[PDB]
Amino acid sequence: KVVRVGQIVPSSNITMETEIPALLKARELVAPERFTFHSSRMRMKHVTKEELARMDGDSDRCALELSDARVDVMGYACLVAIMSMGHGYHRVSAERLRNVTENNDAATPIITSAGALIDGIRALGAKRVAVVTPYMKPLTELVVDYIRHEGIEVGDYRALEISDNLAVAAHDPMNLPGIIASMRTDDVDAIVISAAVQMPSLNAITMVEAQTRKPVISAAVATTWAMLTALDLPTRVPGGGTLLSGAYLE
Amino acid sequence: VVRVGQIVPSSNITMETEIPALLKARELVAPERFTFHSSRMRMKHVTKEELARMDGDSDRCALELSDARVDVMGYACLVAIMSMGHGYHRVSAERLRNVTENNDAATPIITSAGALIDGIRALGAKRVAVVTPYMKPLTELVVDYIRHEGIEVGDYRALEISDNLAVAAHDPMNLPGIIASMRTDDVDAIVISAAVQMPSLNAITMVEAQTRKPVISAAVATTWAMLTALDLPTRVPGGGTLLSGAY
Amino acid sequence: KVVRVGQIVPSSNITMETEIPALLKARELVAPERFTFHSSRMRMKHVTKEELARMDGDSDRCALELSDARVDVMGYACLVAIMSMGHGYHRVSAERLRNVTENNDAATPIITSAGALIDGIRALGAKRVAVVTPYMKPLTELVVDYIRHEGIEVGDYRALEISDNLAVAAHDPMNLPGIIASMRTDDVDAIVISAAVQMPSLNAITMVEAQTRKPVISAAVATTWAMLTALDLPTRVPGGGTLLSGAYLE
Amino acid sequence: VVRVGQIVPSSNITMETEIPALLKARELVAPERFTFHSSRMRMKHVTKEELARMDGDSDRCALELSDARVDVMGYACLVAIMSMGHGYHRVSAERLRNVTENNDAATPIITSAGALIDGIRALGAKRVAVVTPYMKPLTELVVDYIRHEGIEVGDYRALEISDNLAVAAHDPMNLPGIIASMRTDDVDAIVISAAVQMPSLNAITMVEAQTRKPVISAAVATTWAMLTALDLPTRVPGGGTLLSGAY
Repeated sequence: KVVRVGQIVPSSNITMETEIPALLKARELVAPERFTFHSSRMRMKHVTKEELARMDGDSDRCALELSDARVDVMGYACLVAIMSMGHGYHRVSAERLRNVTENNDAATPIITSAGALIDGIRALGAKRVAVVTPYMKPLTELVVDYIRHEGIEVGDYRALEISDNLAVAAHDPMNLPGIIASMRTDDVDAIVISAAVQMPSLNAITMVEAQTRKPVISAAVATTWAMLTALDLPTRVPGGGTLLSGAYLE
Repeated sequence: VVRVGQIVPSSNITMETEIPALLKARELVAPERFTFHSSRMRMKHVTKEELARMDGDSDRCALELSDARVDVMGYACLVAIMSMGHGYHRVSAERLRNVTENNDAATPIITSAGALIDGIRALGAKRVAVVTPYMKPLTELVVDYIRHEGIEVGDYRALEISDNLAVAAHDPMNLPGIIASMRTDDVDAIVISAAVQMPSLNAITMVEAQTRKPVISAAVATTWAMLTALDLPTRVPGGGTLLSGAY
Repeated sequence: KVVRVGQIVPSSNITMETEIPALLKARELVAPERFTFHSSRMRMKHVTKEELARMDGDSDRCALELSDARVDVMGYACLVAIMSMGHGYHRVSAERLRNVTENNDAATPIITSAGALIDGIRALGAKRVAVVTPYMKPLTELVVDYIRHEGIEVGDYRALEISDNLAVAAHDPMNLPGIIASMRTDDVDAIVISAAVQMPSLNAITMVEAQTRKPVISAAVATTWAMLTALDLPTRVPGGGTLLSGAYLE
Repeated sequence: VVRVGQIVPSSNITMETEIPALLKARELVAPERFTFHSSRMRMKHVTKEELARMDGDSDRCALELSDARVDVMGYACLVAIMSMGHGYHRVSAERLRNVTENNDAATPIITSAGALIDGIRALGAKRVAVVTPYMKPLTELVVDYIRHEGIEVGDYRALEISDNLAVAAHDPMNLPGIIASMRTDDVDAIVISAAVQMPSLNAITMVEAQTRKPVISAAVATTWAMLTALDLPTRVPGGGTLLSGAY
């Protein structure tokens, strides 16, 4: 049984195409489904409001491109691009993209990273969250405010202020445990190790869970959780942290 | 980690299937690991006009993929290249490379058309039998292109499936039977699939056993050519003669 | 880089040869080392004191068999067989087996499941532990007393009382979360989901960690941790629970 | 889940390497998953006497593995079986099966000796070239055994390595060169390794490409024969002609 996964990714993004396949490859050790990966790109090189807004404009084209392949699920990878567009935009985006696929004769469940993160946090039953991002400070503020608007408290948060998206990919994930250690996490229900999909975090997730004893999620992890759930499949993925423990089928 | 870029028709699913499968197999025999990154050019129906329009979008795709500083790029659609005119695989690869260089990330560009020709030559094969999924006029162009490159063509078959997604649904286990119904004794190598879109991977060894001749597909040729472009050994289990390790 | 793993297993044991390769297969997704697996068998069909004592007598033969292959590490799989022989026997067994390999011209690091479990608990810094076993009650008592003797408190423990070793293999690991739920685990530092190496538990480990928010280990997990550490290799294994999070190189 | 039992000489490491590798490759093309379980019979030096003593321990191994209710058993050592006398692969398999039945767990028993002969026959090969790692007198016995089974032997080579663990250290990439120095034109198939202990897996496709003849090893034969004993399809990528899917 083969599942075709479609990914709408920023052109300069390399991490979504690394971590989502890594996770699902691990899942193949544990469950019979096999996965193939199919991408469409929307141009962005620098994570600024202007580039984000322009990139999102290519959204429809990308969904047309991937529904031409009759992909079984489609994930819009960039969390901040969705949240940058204003409150509740993750719903707008998902519904519009679904319509685009439906009118291309291949209705597909649509996941956005932004929506997946919110849904994953709710599935965990987490009420308060700590958040690490790689974004410039204003963008990070928007994200935190978006999460708060969705009824999820935000405690400590950190912004690495790296706008060059290729430089974001170059950030050492082994720095992340020390960053999280220097944040308050005792008053938090879950830790968002990366709100961004470009910043690698997968290889630090289990370490951080061990160190903090809190559930750790990332935009990438939440997205795969949401894709799996949208396909009515078990969500147990080795190395994917608490959300992918197998205990959560929300 | 090696970053592989894939420029694919929107309806193409088999390049993103067989190339990862091959490279995953390679990870078992060699230390390199691969990640895969795609950009799409829209096309549902494989006609002369649509192929030309889609190729016009090639450049955007190379731009998008070089934003991610990919280590190689493979252009999936064989017939698109061969449809544009004689020798076009060279012109395309050059123009696409220039795009990546102007985007501050010059990268080697492989077309499945060029890869098949180079693969055939690497095999030392002078004469070839070919299976395609294309409509008859288009496979006439493909055969003529191959012949223009100094490679003789014996028996060839066209499945005449213009619906590109439908091409990927063709059962690879049909391919040995198709080949068995063709003359292959006057041939040095068998092109089991001239199209990356038509799956053939699981049929390659069977056909090699049945015919006792080296068998290649556009998909294994592309894999071979991308590996060679990165100066990497080309031993891949289950990839047939071209990926023997021998070359 | 290939690592030859040797396993001394009860003849009727199937789970050690399932979970240790499963774990190390997952590790191959994350680290460059590749593993091959080589077993020697010591006969046992029923987990009784008499069968355990007889089985342990074949110990030297098994170590000779595996050192003929110049295995890079050697694990004695059966936890209860070691503990059944009296306090401190895990040290005796490891040193004797090492000597056997050394005199067979292939000195090998030796791990026992029993010793690995104790070392893994200490590596976690866990002081008090809850324990599930499949053994008959007297044998379970010995194990708990062995752990206590090693300076590790035992709170709640459960014994499934299944002595047919093939029946132990047939125990549904999805029963384990409910068993652990009906034990007190708030006053415990870590949960031993299986003290036995025959009872499957790997596929329930991450679920139980999510449900309890405590580190979960098994004899199988502790053994692979100990084998990896003995080979000076990182201990990050996807799906292997807290001990294999990558945070513990004791 | 399919439970595979392996009866191996203590110093044998390659059966537990190539059989898992092959079956892992199969998991990519077929739904079955495999676990591996071994029992050992002591032996360091491959001599007539030691082979006989080690074979005397076969029964214990079958007993130990049937305690775990394994779905098949493969006896690794080809020369041990062929050394005991003509037709011994049948006697051994039968005696070992009876052991498992008396242990309330009757299981199909494959010997690498029987598997190679059955594999050669399944290929339709009448005449064969053979490479062995054994000392000359022992490979004389092996060749004579094969000839007694109705399979002609052309060119054969003996590497004369009596240290069994050392056999596994022989570079498989030496094998194409060894074969290239042998006559293979008067042969229907090539036994690239008559010993499971001598690795050959990574050389199979290369030799098939170089010689244009089906290539089998005792290790792929054993894998083929165990799969057939469980009525499972025998398509395994990278396993050469016998594991083509064709048979």
